[PDB]
Amino acid sequence: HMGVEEPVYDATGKPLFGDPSEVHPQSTLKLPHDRGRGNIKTTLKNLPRKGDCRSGNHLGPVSGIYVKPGPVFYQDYMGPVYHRAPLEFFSEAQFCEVTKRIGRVTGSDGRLYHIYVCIDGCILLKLARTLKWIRNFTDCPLWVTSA
Ligand SMILES: [Zn+2]
Repeated sequence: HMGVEEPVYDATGKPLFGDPSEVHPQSTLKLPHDRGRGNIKTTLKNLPRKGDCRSGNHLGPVSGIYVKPGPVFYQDYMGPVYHRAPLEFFSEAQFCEVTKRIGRVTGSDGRLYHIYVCIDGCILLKLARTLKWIRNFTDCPLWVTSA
């Protein structure tokens, strides 16, 4: 009843609605992977790195990088998440003075995008033209990376 195109997925990897789709082979998200011991927020500077799921960190368990508009970052998350960027809620972005690249995500079009955080707070995508995440419609984050 959200009436959206792109599904969100539970912590077992099952879509809450619609058909499942696979992640891009070169995305930083590697599935299958466990998640959901807690909802643990973090910051851009301290995003978890590859390998961190083994030991976790001082904030608690780590499953990977999650992001939603705000921007808000998590190192683990329990609720439904996007496995692909929901391009229905993105639009063309204008120039960004300073960016931080945080991963590589599959788009809802099946294509591979670099994902960034702009200094203005916007979440940006670039293929391999820039798009920005303008609508936090479902308030579900995008699972960017498996740690
Ligand atoms: Zn892992």
